[PDB]
Amino acid sequence: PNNRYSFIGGRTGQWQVVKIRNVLGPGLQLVEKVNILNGAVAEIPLDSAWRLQGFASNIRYAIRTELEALQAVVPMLNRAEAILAVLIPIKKSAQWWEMAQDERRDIFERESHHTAVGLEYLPGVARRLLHCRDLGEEFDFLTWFEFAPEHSSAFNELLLRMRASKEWEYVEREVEVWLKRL
Amino acid sequence: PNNRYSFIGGRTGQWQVVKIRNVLGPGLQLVEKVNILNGAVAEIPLDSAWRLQGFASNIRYAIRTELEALQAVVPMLNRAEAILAVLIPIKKSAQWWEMAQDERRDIFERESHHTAVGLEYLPGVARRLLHCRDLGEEFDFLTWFEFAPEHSSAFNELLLRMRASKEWEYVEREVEVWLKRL
Ligand code: HEM
Ligand code: HEM
Repeated sequence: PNNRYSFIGGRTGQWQVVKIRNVLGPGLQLVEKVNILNGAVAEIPLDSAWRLQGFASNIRYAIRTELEALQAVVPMLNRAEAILAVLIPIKKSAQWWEMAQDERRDIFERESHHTAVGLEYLPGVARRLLHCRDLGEEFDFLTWFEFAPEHSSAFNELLLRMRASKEWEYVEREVEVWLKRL
Repeated sequence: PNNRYSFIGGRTGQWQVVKIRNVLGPGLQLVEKVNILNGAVAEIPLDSAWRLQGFASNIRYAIRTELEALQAVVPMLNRAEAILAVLIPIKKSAQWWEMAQDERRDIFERESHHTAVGLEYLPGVARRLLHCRDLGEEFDFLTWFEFAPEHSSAFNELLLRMRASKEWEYVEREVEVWLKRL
């Protein structure tokens, strides 16, 4: 299997763009669809507005008991019912990346309860975390969420709780690409 | 700045290959020299035998007090006297990468005291850690050490201690490329 994923905003793809919300910092040009490829894409179709990419990686913060709680409720991607998705690219500040591992873990979970909060929205919400700072990309992470319409309200609630977190004080660019499965 | 480094084994470079010691698992072909480039190289050069690459990244394990101690004593790269170097590509097992963050930190420092042991030798040894599992490379890490002859015996003692640690029970491929500055 290949750990690289590419998200190309343009006129083709498996996902229709519903809405792009430019939450913080420079946004992303509106496009019609998102095409998702499991691999690297050196050059995009010239009818494409942007390309984002990241890799699936190892665990950086979650501890064993947290992983065991997640595994108990985590849903799979590509559920038939999960016709809504959101792609949320995120960039954190240089101050964050300069911090040591204990400092970042303390903000992520002991102060912000990132995993404990997210667990409350499983199994409704399926997700994929990709990393891209080490690729030299403009964002540091591509986060992906998908779910049935019955969980839209809960997901909006989750977003409000996260954006109010200490961890968010270090986010410096964020965009939401709302999607509907074709 | 560019976070990517390539190490090309072949007939050109800043470092002469003294010997290659294929410590564990498949080795690396003997070559005359190692060429180090602060950038990606798309393909292995025609007459070169291999191309290793990795990126400099954020801290994964060290805590603030450890980083303070390290940053206070580590020497700069390219000291006049640091005419010896060793490039040690390392691969860890799938069992390692499936462990959680607390499980890996506990092996890396609580059990093995990797940083505390390294610190004993670090005043005279300049180091660079690079990551490459996430690039799809055959190794997980490229580690780089350079020092004066005066520190050769001490560096071998460090290697003796590290290969006996709990951490290295998870190393599954390792090569030593011993070098001398041209
Ligand atoms: C839906 C429930 C969620 C759960 C269960 C959850 C869980 C997790 C876990 C366990 C990690 C740590 C992975 C590791 O240790 O490497 C993580 C990372 C991350 N999550 Fe969430 N998450 C959820 C929702 C969200 C949302 C809604 C966002 C964005 C608004 C988000 C953004 C991120 C980011 C940016 C990271 C990377 C943090 C870093 O490495 O600095 N998560 N998530
Ligand atoms: C010379 C003194 C040394 C010091 C001060 C030292 C220090 C460190 C530190 C602080 C890290 C963790 C960086 C982080 O938190 O991400 C690290 C990682 C690593 N070091 Fe060393 N080290 C030394 C020698 C060595 C040697 C001789 C080897 C190889 C034989 C080695 C192989 C590694 C590897 C493979 C990693 C990555 C571990 C992982 O992420 O699983 N180190 N080192």
